Amino acid sequence: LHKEPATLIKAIDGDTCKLMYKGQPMTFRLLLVDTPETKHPKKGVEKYGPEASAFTKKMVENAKKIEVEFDKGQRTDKYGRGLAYIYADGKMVNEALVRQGLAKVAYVYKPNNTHEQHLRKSEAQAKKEKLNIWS
Ligand SMILES: Cc1cn([C@H]2C[C@H](OP(=O)(O)O)[C@@H](COP(=O)(O)O)O2)c(=O)[nH]c1=O
Ligand SMILES: [Ca+2]
Repeated sequence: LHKEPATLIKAIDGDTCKLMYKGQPMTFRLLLVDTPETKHPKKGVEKYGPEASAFTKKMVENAKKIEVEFDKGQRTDKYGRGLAYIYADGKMVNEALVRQGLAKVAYVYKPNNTHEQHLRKSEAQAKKEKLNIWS
């Protein structure tokens, strides 16, 4: 996998944001995780949703460098959102949320699963430490 620079346009919620990639604005959705809903009426404002959103926002807003890393399978989902592992100053946002108990490992679609085990070990840690979602 190769990391590529991007520029933050707007953080939307815990796992979706708009970035300027390859000269064009695109909304991105973090690979392999799921932060709680704060938008969709069918799900309503789920618990920790606002929190996951605050965590992500702070993280990407205060970063000097943002990089996107596509996996080896498809690069966009059915809604046209880019699918990637996002890094804020070298720290993977996907992992950070999981480790904090603000996201669950989900939507594991082969072959876009290169970092699955890494994210799972962090989630098991958040779980045993009964953090947020796991409390
Ligand atoms: C992370 C991810 C999301 N999705 C889809 C599944 C879900 O679609 P449905 O709308 O059909 O449930 C939705 C989950 O993202 P959200 O958490 O943003 O809803 O996006 C994929 O298609 N593949 C992925 O790798
Ligand atoms: Ca979500």
